Amino acid sequence: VVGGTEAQRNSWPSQISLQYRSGSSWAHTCGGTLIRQNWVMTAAHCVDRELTFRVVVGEHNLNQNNGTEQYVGVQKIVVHPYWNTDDVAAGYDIALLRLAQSVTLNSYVQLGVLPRAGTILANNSPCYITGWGLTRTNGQLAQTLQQAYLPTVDYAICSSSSYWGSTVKNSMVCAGGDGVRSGCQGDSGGPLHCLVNGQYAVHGVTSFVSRLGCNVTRKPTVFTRVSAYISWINNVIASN
Ligand SMILES: [Ca+2]
Repeated sequence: VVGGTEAQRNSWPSQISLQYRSGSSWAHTCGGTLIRQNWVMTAAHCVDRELTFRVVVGEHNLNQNNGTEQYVGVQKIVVHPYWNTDDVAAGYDIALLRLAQSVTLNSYVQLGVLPRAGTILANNSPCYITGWGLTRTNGQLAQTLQQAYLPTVDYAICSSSSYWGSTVKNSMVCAGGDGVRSGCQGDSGGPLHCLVNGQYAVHGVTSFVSRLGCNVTRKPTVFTRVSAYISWINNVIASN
């Protein structure tokens, strides 16, 4: 997250760290949202590589023991069947991970609230992106979980020529674009939390930013629109 602030430890308990095995250790690669005790929602592009993945829940600082983490292997990966790694702009950037064990819920580990199917947010709706992704274009991952206030940019504006044009689809949510605050590499797969009727819900799965940079004016961060995939998500959980 570029232009973020450090999240409080218990603000975003559905946020997870998706990590891959790297030598004798583990490296953070993506975020995700815990949606069942044994299921994580993340981005399809996070799991294109043939890596060994684990999920960490109750994480805050990637570089220090927080006394709250639970570590669990990934048992099954279900990518949306229309996902094409060659074409992120087509959409379908979503995947569900079945965890090898069910995690224990507490103040640091909670299920993410998902929006009702079909829900679209008004332009300029209040949301936060969260993640341990780069803190500057071509920078380095955060140590502590970061949040940035990224108001939505509706489809009509986001898909206009000076924003993302045809690259953005109605199956996506755009947010931010102020040139200061944004997602960045390593935030992929994580939540966009938006406040609706008093409750934060996870409206986005972080998908892409401009090839030109993370915080680029009129290139808001783009997310898979969770409310477009409720039936798909339910169908996967019910059949697995
Ligand atoms: Ca930690």
